[PDB]
Amino acid sequence: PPQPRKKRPEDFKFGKILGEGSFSTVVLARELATSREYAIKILEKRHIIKENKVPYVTRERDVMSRLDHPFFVKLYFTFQDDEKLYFGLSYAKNGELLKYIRKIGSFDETCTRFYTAEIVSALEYLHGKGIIHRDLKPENILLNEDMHIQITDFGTAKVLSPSFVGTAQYVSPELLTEKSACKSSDLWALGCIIYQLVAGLPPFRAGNEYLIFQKIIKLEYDFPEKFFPKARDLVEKLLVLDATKRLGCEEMEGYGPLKAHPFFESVTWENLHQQTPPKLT
Ligand SMILES: CSc1nn(C(N)=O)c(N)c1C(N)=O
Repeated sequence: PPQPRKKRPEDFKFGKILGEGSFSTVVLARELATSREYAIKILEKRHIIKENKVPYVTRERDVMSRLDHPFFVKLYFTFQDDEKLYFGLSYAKNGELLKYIRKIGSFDETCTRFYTAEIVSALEYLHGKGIIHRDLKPENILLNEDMHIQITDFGTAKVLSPSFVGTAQYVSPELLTEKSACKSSDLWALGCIIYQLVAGLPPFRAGNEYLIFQKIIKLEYDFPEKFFPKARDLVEKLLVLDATKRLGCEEMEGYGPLKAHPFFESVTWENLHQQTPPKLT
């Protein structure tokens, strides 16, 4: 069937900048005819070419096209002028999850269990499609108007068929040891995020990047006594140095055992995005 007439920059009232990346700038714009708000990611063609990012941008547009799930940023359209590329993304009014971590300090058991499960569910879908986020962090986990998660940042993402290092704090050991990236690299990033939800801070913390990596490879981190145990036991089954021994991966017979964990005992996995999120303290 045909498509709706190609959108141009002139069809938008561009507002505040929402975020600034190395290669792009996300701006809040209002579609004039429909009065809808999108998060337009604006990338400069010369700059992408100069910095050899054409596969990065191509991959990003392609992955975002095959994603169709309530926990993921939707790509509504793409257009371009002489200089720039425009990507029409779904707009999350409540911003980063990190914002809410910094705000309330640390999450309670009900809240940690809710957003953790949402993240687990999102990762089950993504991986089900054979895609690795490769940079999953509280900075990439956005919060929409209705307080449900919306994962973004797919430039870094890898689509498997049968190279890159993410944010230091969430980097998996195999990336530092064998330069390797797998579905399980996202399951390490998840364990990190859960520890951040319960403790207020990520598990591997040090002066510079080099020191962080040393802790990661040495598995050097510790749980505060206050940490919920079932939450500790789950983090323990994810921050495993052997990648094939992480809860949620193919070698550990998939996502079933992960969802089956005692920390998700009271979770209705079935309709999470329809569920009313727990008030953040
Ligand atoms: C972190 S700013 C941002 N990035 N983004 C991407 N990359 O899709 C969005 N949809 C937003 C937003 N505020 O809605």
